[PDB]
Amino acid sequence: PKFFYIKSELNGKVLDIEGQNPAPGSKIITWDQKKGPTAVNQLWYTDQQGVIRSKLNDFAIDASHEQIETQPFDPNNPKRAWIVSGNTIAQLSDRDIVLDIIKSDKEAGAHICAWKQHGGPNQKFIIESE
Ligand SMILES: CC(=O)N[C@@H]1[C@@H](O)[C@@H](O)[C@@H](CO)O[C@H]1O
Ligand SMILES: CC(=O)N[C@@H]1[C@@H](O)[C@@H](O)[C@@H](CO)O[C@H]1O
Repeated sequence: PKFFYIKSELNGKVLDIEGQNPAPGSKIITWDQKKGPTAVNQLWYTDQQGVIRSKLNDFAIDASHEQIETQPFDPNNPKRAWIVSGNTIAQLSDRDIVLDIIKSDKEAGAHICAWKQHGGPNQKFIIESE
């Protein structure tokens, strides 16, 4: 489909599958934006259900643990269905739960959690076409 970056309003860094790792359970972190073929682990698309998937391996965003990680999409696991909702990345079944850069950590490599929406910039994202 059409690919995009999910770019933090906090620091302009983008969501990134850490180390371009194709394995389940790879952490999704913030990282400086890359362009070209190597950017595949920073590129995302929405499936037929509007659910976000990685260009790398078609994995979903998973929020089953304290930090977010990649997992194969399963439509029966509510914590693997994340959608674009304005400038937030929201849980399909609960739009008030959103992706959140933990403790507003501005450094590269920062981890992301699911948290209730509170309007802080650490929960705000710009969708940028590839
Ligand atoms: C091309 C590539 O692999 N780059 C990744 C980078 O995107 C980021 O995930 C970083 C985290 O330390 O690891 C690097 O290996
Ligand atoms: C208002 C605010 O930014 N609160 C943050 C929250 O968004 C989340 O990142 C959490 C991680 O434990 O840390 C809190 O300090």
